[PDB]
Amino acid sequence: MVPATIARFSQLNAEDQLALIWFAYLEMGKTSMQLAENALKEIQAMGPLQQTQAMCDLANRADTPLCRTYASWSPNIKLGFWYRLGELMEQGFVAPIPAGYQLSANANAVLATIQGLESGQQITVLRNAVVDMGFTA
Ligand SMILES: CC1=C(/C=C/C(C)=C/C=C/C(C)=C/C=C/C=C(C)/C=C/C=C(C)/C=C/C2=C(C)C(=O)CCC2(C)C)C(C)(C)CCC1=O
Repeated sequence: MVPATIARFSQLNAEDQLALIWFAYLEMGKTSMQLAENALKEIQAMGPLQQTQAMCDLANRADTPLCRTYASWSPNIKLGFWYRLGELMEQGFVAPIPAGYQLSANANAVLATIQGLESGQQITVLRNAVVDMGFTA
């Protein structure tokens, strides 16, 4: 199911992908950054609208300096980066998702599948979910 889940995730639109990994992040709680630390500080320094745009840019695979930087990182550093962004959003340092937002049926189906996998399999899916975000020419 891991390759199938990765494949389906890759078909979701950017909004669904980004929403899914947010809710995946929140679920983990119920259970070092190498050269990415600076990028996190850059995002913390942006205003709320620009922070949201930055994260949307990554999921949309837009051509921006942050997206090019992101693309150069290892898979585990990309994961750690998103984890830290999640923490920062929870803490109020980075703009939160829209209030009252509901995960689409399509995204929910994928999230439900992920939650049924073994923990290692879940991380494999999430690692592959974020590895091709940002920009490659
Ligand atoms: C604007 C806007 C939105 C906004 C959406 C937004 C802003 C969404 C933001 C979503 C974010 C910030 C999601 C973060 C997810 C992080 C995960 C799952 C991390 C996993 C890490 C792992 C497994 C780490 C593992 C590891 C650790 C810890 C190590 O330390 C090393 C080991 C290892 C590698 C195994 C919406 C899309 C909702 C609506 C539309 C709309 O307009």
